Order: sequence, then C-alpha cells, then structure tokens
Amino acid sequence: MQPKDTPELRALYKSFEEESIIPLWTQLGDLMPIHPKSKAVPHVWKWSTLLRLARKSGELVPVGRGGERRALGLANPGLGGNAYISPTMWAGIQYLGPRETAPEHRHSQNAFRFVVEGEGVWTVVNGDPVRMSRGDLLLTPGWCFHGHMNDTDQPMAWIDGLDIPFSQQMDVGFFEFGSDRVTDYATPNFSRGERLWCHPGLRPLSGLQNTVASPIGAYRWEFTDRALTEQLLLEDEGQPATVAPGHAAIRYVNPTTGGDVMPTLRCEFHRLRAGTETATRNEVGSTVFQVFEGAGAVVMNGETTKLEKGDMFVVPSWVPWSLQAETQFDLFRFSDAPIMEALSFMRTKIEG
Amino acid sequence: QPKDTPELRALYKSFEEESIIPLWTQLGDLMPIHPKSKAVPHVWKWSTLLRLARKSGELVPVGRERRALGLANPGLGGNAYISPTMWAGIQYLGPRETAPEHRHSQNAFRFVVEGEGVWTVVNGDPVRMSRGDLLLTPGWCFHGHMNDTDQPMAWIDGLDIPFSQQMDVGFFEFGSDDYATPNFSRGERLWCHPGLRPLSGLQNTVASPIGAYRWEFTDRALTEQLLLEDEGQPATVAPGHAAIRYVNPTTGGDVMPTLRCEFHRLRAGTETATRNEVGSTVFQVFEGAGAVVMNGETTKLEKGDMFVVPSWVPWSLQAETQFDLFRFSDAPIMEALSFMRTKIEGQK
Amino acid sequence: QPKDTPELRALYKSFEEESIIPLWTQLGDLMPIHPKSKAVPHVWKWSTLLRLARKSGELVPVGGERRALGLANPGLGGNAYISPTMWAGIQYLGPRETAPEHRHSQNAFRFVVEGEGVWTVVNGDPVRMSRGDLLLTPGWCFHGHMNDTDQPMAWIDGLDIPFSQQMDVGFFEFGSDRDYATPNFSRGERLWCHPGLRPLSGLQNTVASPIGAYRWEFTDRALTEQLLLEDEGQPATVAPGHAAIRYVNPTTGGDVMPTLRCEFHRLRAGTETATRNEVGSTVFQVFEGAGAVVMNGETTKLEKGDMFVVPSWVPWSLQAETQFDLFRFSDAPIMEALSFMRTKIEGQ
Amino acid sequence: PKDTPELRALYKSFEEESIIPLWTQLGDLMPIHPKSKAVPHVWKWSTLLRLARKSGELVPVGRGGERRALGLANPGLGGNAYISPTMWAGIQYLGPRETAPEHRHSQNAFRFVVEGEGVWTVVNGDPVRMSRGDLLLTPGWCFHGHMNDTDQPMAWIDGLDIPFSQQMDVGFFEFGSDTDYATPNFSRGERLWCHPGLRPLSGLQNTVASPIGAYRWEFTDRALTEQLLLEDEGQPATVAPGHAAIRYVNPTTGGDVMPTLRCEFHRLRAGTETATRNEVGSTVFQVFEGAGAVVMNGETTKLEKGDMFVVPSWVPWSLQAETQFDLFRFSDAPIMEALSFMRTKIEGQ
Ligand SMILES: [Cl-]
Ligand SMILES: [Cl-]
Ligand SMILES: [Cl-]
Ligand SMILES: [Cl-]
Ligand SMILES: [Fe+3]
Ligand SMILES: [Fe+3]
Ligand SMILES: [Fe+3]
Ligand SMILES: [Fe+3]
Repeated sequence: MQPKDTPELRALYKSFEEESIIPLWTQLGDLMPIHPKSKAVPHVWKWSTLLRLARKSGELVPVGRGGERRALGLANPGLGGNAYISPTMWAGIQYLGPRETAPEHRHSQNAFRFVVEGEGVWTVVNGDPVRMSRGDLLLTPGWCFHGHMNDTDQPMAWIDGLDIPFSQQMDVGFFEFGSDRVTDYATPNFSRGERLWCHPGLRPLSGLQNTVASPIGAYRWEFTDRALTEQLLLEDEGQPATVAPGHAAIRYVNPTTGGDVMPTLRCEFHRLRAGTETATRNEVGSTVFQVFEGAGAVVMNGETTKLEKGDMFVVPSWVPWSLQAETQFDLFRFSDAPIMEALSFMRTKIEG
Repeated sequence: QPKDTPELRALYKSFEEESIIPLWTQLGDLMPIHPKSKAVPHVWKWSTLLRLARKSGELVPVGRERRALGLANPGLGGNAYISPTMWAGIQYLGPRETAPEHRHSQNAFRFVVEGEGVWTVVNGDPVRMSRGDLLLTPGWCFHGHMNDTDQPMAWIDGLDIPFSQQMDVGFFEFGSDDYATPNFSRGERLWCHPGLRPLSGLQNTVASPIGAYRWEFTDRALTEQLLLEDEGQPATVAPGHAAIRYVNPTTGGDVMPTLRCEFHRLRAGTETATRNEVGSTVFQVFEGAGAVVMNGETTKLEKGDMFVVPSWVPWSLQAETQFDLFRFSDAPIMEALSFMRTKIEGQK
Repeated sequence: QPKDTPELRALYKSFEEESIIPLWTQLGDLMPIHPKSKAVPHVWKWSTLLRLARKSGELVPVGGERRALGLANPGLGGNAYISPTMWAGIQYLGPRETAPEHRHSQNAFRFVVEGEGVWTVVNGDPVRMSRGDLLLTPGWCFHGHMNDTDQPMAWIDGLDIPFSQQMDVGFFEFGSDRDYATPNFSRGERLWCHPGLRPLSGLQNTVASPIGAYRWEFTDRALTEQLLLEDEGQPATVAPGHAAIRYVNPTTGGDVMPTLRCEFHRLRAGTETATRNEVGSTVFQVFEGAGAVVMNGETTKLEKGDMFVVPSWVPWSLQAETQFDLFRFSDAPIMEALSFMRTKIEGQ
Repeated sequence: PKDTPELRALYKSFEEESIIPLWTQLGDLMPIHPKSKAVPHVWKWSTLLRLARKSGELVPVGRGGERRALGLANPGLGGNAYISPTMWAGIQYLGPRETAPEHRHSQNAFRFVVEGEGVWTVVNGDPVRMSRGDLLLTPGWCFHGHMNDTDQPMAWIDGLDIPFSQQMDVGFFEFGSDTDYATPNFSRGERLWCHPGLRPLSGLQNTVASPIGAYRWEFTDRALTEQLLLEDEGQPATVAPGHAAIRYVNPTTGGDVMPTLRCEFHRLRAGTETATRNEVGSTVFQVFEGAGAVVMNGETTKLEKGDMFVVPSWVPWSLQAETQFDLFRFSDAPIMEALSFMRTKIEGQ
C-alpha cells in the first residue's frame, strides 16, 4: 500500500477480501525479492544428539506402537513446524532396530538412503534385494516398490532423503501399498542392478533404453573411496582432476545418461585435504551435507560452526557457504539443484 | 495411534529443544494416495473482475508497484496464489500510464483481453498489444510498458511467482536504464515466418524469442483445424475440439521453462471427456459461453471468466455456443521432473 | 619410404590372395592433411539446363516420366553425383503429365523454379507447387504427382542418393494405393504454418518436418524483414547486407530432414561474402538477380537460374551485382551429427 | 529408354554439359533393399598372424614400417583396402622396442589388443597401457603415438572410419612435436572415469567421444560372467538366451564410444545359436576366444580363435557357438542411427 488511506480506499480492499482478490501493490516486496530470502534458515544438527535421540526412540517406540516409521525428520526452525529441512527436501535419521522389517510400498516422491552405521540390512527395490553398509548410497527412485529387512541383531541407522516437501507443496504425490504378496528376502552381497550396471564404461545390450532414474541400486563406499583417493593422487602428481585445490569430489550419476541419480535430487560426495578452505559460494536452491569422516567447520552467513563425524547441516538458497577442513574431511551431499537446473533458475556466485 | 503416553515426553522435550519432528507422531497424510491440494477449484466472474479493475484505476493512483488484481485461491491461506505454482492477476492500465523497466527471474506472460495501443518493451524491443494477443516476458528480460492512448487496457498477468517464492528462486533488478511504436516487434519480424529460422538465430533459446503470439494466427489456426475436421481429416484433439500450444520456435517446446500456454476452441455443444491431471491449470473464457465441471460440480461460464483447476481435480468443459478458451498451466514443471500423470474418462 | 624386392615380392603376393592391403604401400592422401575431394567446383548455366530440359521434353515422352537431368560432377567418374553426398537434377514435367506413387529411404526435396498448377501428393496429402516453393518428400513417405495444366514445370530435385548408395542404406517400394484433389494449401501446412503455434494433435516430435511446402511468400517476407531490420540499425542479418534463413523442422527447430540442410540467402546489391572453408558439400541455385562465385580463387559470373557446387573445404565467397537471391542445400546435417563439421572464415 | 534418331546428338550435349539423365540408369541406384558392393568375407587369424610376422623383419622402422598395419581389404570394394564401405580394419604388428611419433586426425580410431603387453599408446599426453583384451580409443582429433617398452612384439586390431571419411571428404591430419614416455599401470583417464556410477566434479561437461582411454579386459570379462550367472539364477540380463553382451559406452552420455563407431562384446554359451539378423550398415567381428561358426547368406564358415569377418549391410547373419564363444564387435551403426537409416529384421519375429 501507498495509496493515501481513505474511507473509499478501505471500501475497495473490503471488496477484494470479499472476491478473493489480493492486490499486487500492497504486496510485500518479499513477493519478488531482489535475491532469494528463504523462510528456511541455516542450521546444524550434532550427530551425538541425533544418535542419542535415535537410540532412545528404539527403546520406546516399538513395532505396533510408533516404530515402523521410526525416522527422525530434521525440521528447519524457519519452516513453521513443517518437518522440512529445506523448502524442497526431507532429511531424516531412520533407526532400524534388531530383526525389524518394513512392508513394501511405492510413491511418486523420489528417495535415497545413505547408510551411516550398521550392516546386514537389505532394502528390496522392485524385487531386487540390495545389501546396506556404512558409506553406501541407495536409491529408491519414485514409483519403485521398496521395503526392507534387518537380518541382524544389531541396529542400523541411515539418512533418509526425499523430495517430500517439494511434492507436498506442488501437489505431486501418489502412494500405493504392496499387494499381500510375499517378500521372501534373498540375501545377496550385490543386487542384480549392480551386477549389471557397475562395470565402468560398459552397458548391457538388454539395457539400451535410457531411464529417468538410475538403475544402480547402491553406489557402494569402496568405489566412492577409490575415486576420491585417485583424484587426490592425481593432484599430488600435478595432474588435473580435483574441482579446486585439495578438493576431491564426485557426483553420483545415472549411468544411462551421465545426469543426476533422480529427477529431483542431486547426490555428491566431497573429500577435502586437511587444511583446505573452500571458496565462499552463493547457490540457488538448498543443499544438505553430512560429515561422513573427519572434522572441520562450516561458514554460513559469515558464522562458523565446528563439525564432527556425523553432523548434518543445510544451506538454504543463496546463503553464502564454505567449508574448512581440520582433518581430511569427507562429506556426503544432496541438493534440489536438478529442480533448479531443469527450470533454468540455477545461478552461482563464487567469492574467488 | 502412537506409543504409550509413558512420560517419554522427556524425549519429546528433547526433540523440540533441537529441531526433530518424528515421522511416527506425524501430521495428516504427508504422502497422499493421490494429490489433495490445499488449493481449491474456483471461478472468478469477469463482470466482477472488470468492475473491481475500473475501481482500482479511480482509486489507486499513477499506476502503483502496479495496478494488478491477483486472483487469490481461497484454500491457500491468504497468499495471493491462484494455484500453488502460478500467479494470475488482472492488470488495469489507465490512459497514458507507463511503467519503468524491471527484470526478474520469475517467468511471465501477458494475455490481452480488452484494449489496444499499448506497447510492452522487452529487452529494448517494443511489442504492441491487442485483444487476443499473448505476450511473453521470459525470466530475466527487462520489461516495461507505455499506454499510447486515452483508453484503458486490461490484460491477464501469468507468472510463476508462487513457485518462485516457495522454491527460493527469485531475483529482481530495477531498470529505467524506447517509446517507439511499431506494429510488430523485432522478434516477430524475425521469427514469425512459418517453418523459417534466421541464420543469425541458430542458437536454441531457453524461452521463446517470440514476443507476441498474435490473435490473427491463433484464430486462423483453430478455424483451420475445425475446417479440416469438417473435411473428414485428422486435426482436432478430440471431436469438435480444436486446440494449439504456443511454442518456442527454436525448440518446438513450451514458451517458457515453467509455464505452458494453450488455446482451445470448442464447437457449440461439445463436452470434453473428464480429466485428472497433475498440477494446476487456469483457463480464461475468451469468447462464447458454456460451463466447467470440477469435482462433479457445474459452473456456468461467460466471456471473460477465469477458473483454476488445482492438481488431480477431475474437470471437463461444456460448450453452449462456440467456446474459445485461453489456457496456461504448470505442466512444464511437472513434465521436466517426471511427475506428470494423466487420467482421461473416455479411456484415452 | 618403402621396403624393396626378393622375399618381399612373396609377401605382396600372399597379401593379394588373402585380401590384405598394407597401410604403407598406400597413398598419404588416404588420410589427407585436409579434405581434397574427388569432386570438383563447377557451375551449370541455367540457359543450358533449360534448353536441354525442353529438348528432353520433345524427344522423351511419358519412355519419359523419370525426366530429370542429374548434374554430374566431372570429378566423380561418371557417377551422376553433383557431390559425394548429393543428387541434384532438373526435373522437367510436361503438360498434363503424372507420376505414380513410390517411396524410398532416401530423403528428397523439390525446389520449384518455373511453373504452377502441379501437385505432389505426399502420404495422401496434396501439395500445390509454385515458383519459389520448397517441397519436402522425407525418407519413406509416399509421393507421386499430377500436372493439372497445359504448361510445363521445372524444379530442382535434391536427394541423398549418392550418400545412400555408397553407404548401403536404400530401400524402395512401389505404390498400389488410391487422390487427385486440388487444394490450394495442404493439410500439413494447414496445421503447421502458423508461427509459434503447435497443434495439440501434433505433440510428438518427428524426424523430418511435417511441413510439405515452405512457400515463397514467407521466405520472401522473412528476408525482406531481415534487410529492413538492418536498415533500422537492428541485429538480424547474418553478416552486413546478408539476409538468410534456414528451413527448419517446426517440431524441433532443426533441419528439414536428417540428411539435407536447406537455406535461402538474399544478398544486398554490392555485398561480398567473406571467404569460407566448410566441411562437406553445398549446392546453390541462383533464384533471382546476378553476381558471381569465387571458388579456389577463380571467379564465375552467375545469372538467374545457374547452379554451382562447392565440394568439401573448397574456399568460397559470393559477390552480388544486383540484389542476389540464392537457394542452398548441403550435407551439413551429416557432417554435424557426426562431429566432422569444421569451419574457417577469412576475417574470422 | 526411348528411340535413336537425333536422340544420340542430345546425349552428346549431355556429355559436353556434364549431365547424366535420370532415365538411362541401373535401377539399383535406388535398390529394393541394400545390395552392397562389399561382400561377406572371413580372414583366418593363423594367416593374419603369419603375414604379420613376415612383415616383421621385411618392412622395418624407416622404409615403410612405422605404418606396419595390414588392412583387410574387402574383395568387393575394387582394391580399396576397405573392409566395409565405412570402416578400415587392419592388424597392426608392433615389433620389439618400436615407437611411433604423435599424429592427430579427424577420423575416429580404436585399438583392440589381441596378443602382447607392455606397450603404451599416449593419448593427448596421457599414457595408456595395452594388454590382450583391452579396447583403446583414440577419438578423432586426439594426439596419439606409442612406444613398445618390451623385447616382445604386440598385435592389435586397428579400427577406423577411414573409408567413411575419405568418401565423405571429412579428413584432416596434423603431425605433432610434441611427448612423455612415463609407464603408469592405468591412464589418468581411467583413474578419473573408471569408478562405476561416479563422475568427477571436474568433468561435468559432456564430451563427444568417451574420455575412457582403455576399457580393460578385467571389467569386460566380469560383466559378461555376471550376465551368464544372472541367467543361471533365473534373472533377466542376457540379450537372448545363452547370449551375454555389453556395449562399450561413453560414460558422460551412455551413448557410443565415438560419433561414428559402435563397439560391443559378446559371450555365447556353448551350443548357442543366435537368431538370424538383417541390419542396415556394416559390422566386423573378431573371435577373441573359443570356437564356433558364422552363417552369412545361408553359408556356414567355421571360426577359430582370432578369426575376423565382416557382415556388409543387410546381409542376414547368425553366430553358432561350439565352445564358449567370445566375440569383439564394431559397427558403423552410430552413423546409421544418427541419420535414421537404421532398420533391423530379426528372425524370431
Ligand atoms: Cl546390437
Ligand atoms: Cl493437453
Ligand atoms: Cl554457411
Ligand atoms: Cl557442485
Ligand atoms: Fe518409502
Ligand atoms: Fe514484471
Ligand atoms: Fe521419389
Ligand atoms: Fe593414427
């Protein structure tokens, strides 16, 4: 507003209200901001806290009661009690107890599982049984049947990433329950997907068709490790490879395409040489990082926070960020960048 | 229902104290069986809109930053979103009024309803405006406009404002950094020759270089589809239903990354087959009369009226007279991200 | 740089039996420093062509029916290829003459030079022909034609015949099918020739353009606009005084067919294009006006109708004496799909 | 055609004006279906090897010699040295401690190693070790030379789009000076790109040809074994029963290794007979291990370790495996597919 206030002016606004009209001129210039100004706020979650609350939940929330969906969603303080870590992503610590099972469902929302501690648990994706290990990235791409079974007396914890907040806000979700059909879990070290698609530079003649989401069920830790190590080795030998000095990094990729793992979520993994400081970045859309191994710190909006093994933080859109590595510093990273990029909304500013 | 009320509420005090919401005590269906939008089917009478528009010209002066009446969906909590993704508003430009140049990441179009002799200048290139024309002001293009007449004009503004706001994607720069008045923009003179492409424009483009999709061509196109059907030839999307998509000529795809525009002409008496579609559309009755059915409920429609079909709401159109509709939607978003799904009642 | 007799002669014989040819005995120009085509720069004067075409008019009667004079490149050993990839012939259709429908994997167009009132029927869709029109008969579409006039017509036939023969890619079928109707404009154009608009019934992208005829009015207007824009100080022409368009597939923005690019150029009187080296072949046809070509430093004066071929990597430029209108086709889509295109421009 | 009177002296003018008329013309300018001048043919490895070794001490470094490559010449291509209208296939014989200086050409090339080791092909400065079973790429416009670091010979298959490139006038060539002699176990390429499902953040840009310098035999063999094992386990994986196969692909894209050549590898279970296929364009196969037979135009030819054969366009072909039968395959299919000329007839359908 800025029409000089008036009995008739007020009459007008009355009739708006009454006809579902909201006028653009009274409309708080956050409607069209000079740059992104997210409701979501930068925030870190200490792993020691997450872990403690995870365990206690597996002492108090049994199957039948609340367990079954035993996942601690990280809720962004800025998102009015929604349980969104960012406008576009859901990130939760899922705590799977001894011998525990989940029946099969399917949903349009895209999802991954990054395993933090544990082993001997299979997520069965479209009938294909996928083993889980510390450091593995698992995909359960939209509209693929998934459930899981813990084959062990030991608990497991993984990060659950989904595009739930995007899909809720944009009205895009469907959900189906599995038929009464029986999932008699096989137990293989390697899923059929991996056995077919995890041979570098080779494609089976039976998979000539490109796919919207990756047919790789798990991107195993051995390969991620090997690839980052090799990037640092190359650097030592004076060869081009790292994204920036002392900065090893890979993007997990759909092999049929070279593109992202799934339409709405990008996954990366970074390894910072001890003492590396990344150049400050402004990026459209939101990212979540989790510290896999090592210790260092983040800077967001000029403010520093020390990080250790397991901690997670989110950088909402256009918040300037950089990472500083005390030790060798290994991070897992997911973002909503494919959304941004598909729609030409991506922009990047680099301090350097 | 959740775990035993076993004063574990000590655990809850903790969840709360450092920002955890457990999935298990969780909300409504945070993953619905099919979409159930907070946005709700709604129509706006043109009579109403125009009355209100004319008022805003009398009351809210010198054109402030903009005399645009955004259609607010009742179900989106006073946000000024016609749908979770799109902003649709009636903009009323008074006699001889002008707007300085701005530029924003949000994509926009302008569909002219009544008026003429108004130029929107896009990246320096002056684009005349007429009843029935579709104007693009693609993301990040400078735009402003001048009214060269004593007469008002009204057009509808479509933008991805809601998408942009909720997705944290918006940038904005000011301009007033060309009041020439040609019949046709530099872009139409270059691009509006069927099947031809300038050798200076071999680069494909994110959004269409066509500044204005003029009514002449839209009308001839549709008339030709109906003629062809009369002649027993394939053309119409469904019997008695002619339709086009406005497209980016460098690409054959949608006009902008984020918004699809179409235009429909239904023969009198036509009833479209009921459809469920992911995402929202907004239709505007350009000419003629008939009705919409949304969620089994009928609403009679007259020249100018607008309605919104939020995602997965089953809809059909029924044409009383020959029924001309302009249509825009968030379908490109849905399609680029493989979320599109379509259910059509006749089978198809 | 070679080995030398006795026991060696034994080897060269074993080779010859066992079908080996050694790399070393082979000529360096099996992998040349840059392209050196067997095909050679050459022009054909229109007056010649037309004289011969008419003479063929009498002298070979509908006997006749494949009455097309293929331009044979002196350097291609009596093959009837204008270049290693393309066939260009002048087709002379006599009064009231027709041709039955066939179909072949080889892509084809027809650029009409003189005449009217002839239809080429493409997949059942009747397409009128006029001076200046470009007609497409994409690979694997049925085509035949009917002259409905007492007057002859002459058009250029462009095809990938030489590419298709050397690459083993040809199929051919005869047409035992039924239409002699006479529409002013075809179904394809009726649907696709509205700038920036796409029928909802044509959402699928297609490998070759669905525009049957790219008519002269549109090409002419397009090029005039490009020169007008230039006059007005506006970006448009591809180089000073050089208007030009590429005929494109509207579903795509890409080339008319997988195998052949079509362009049209209009040079302002007095223009001299900068010398170009391009991979692959072009044929140009002077549509109106006069000027000259330079190829390998050698000038040839050109008048209305003349045609010339610039084989791969031969340096070429055009100079316009009057306003100079040229039709142009090339094998560049082949070159570009396979990342073999490279381009050198004298000024750069 | 027509008549004779004063037709003869018009035909004259044509000759003078350089016009061939459409009408007087072998109707196989536009054939019912492809009928290649190139002809089905097989080359016995034992012959290839003997002639390669003879060319050993007879054409040495200097006088010939750095181009010691025996191109397989298709009987039907009039003495051209083209195995097919599109491809050059030769056995290259690299003698002990022999080297080639660096060159660069628009024509795309690969090297499939048949016998030997301890030879490096250096691609754009990046040293690529060679072993039996490895596929090396030297994509168009990349600098390549090699050094043999061994007193032993090596033999590899040279595949190129030379014939395509010469008939289509597409060839460029530069000499290099230019050259590192280092001997790493794995090319820097491989070290960046050979981690399944992973892509370096320094390599986000897609490339026209694969950046993998060598597709090593370990991975080829493991992938094939796995497809057969999956079949055993009742799981979908093989292309047809008993028929494991992969396509070597550009990891930035999922597409072919280079714009103009496709490379595949086949492993047929003992006893397998593939279903007869007509395919547009040409293909060359090399028996890597095992024995069986080809059928081409209904005619059988028994095949042994190393043998090579070419199926020109639209010639109906099948393979029959006596033992387990491993084949390397390359084709001009990317050309045919880019230009929508590809067509496939398969016998079971
Ligand atoms: Cl295949
Ligand atoms: Cl539609
Ligand atoms: Cl050019
Ligand atoms: Cl990044
Ligand atoms: Fe799930
Ligand atoms: Fe604006
Ligand atoms: Fe034909
Ligand atoms: Fe070479």
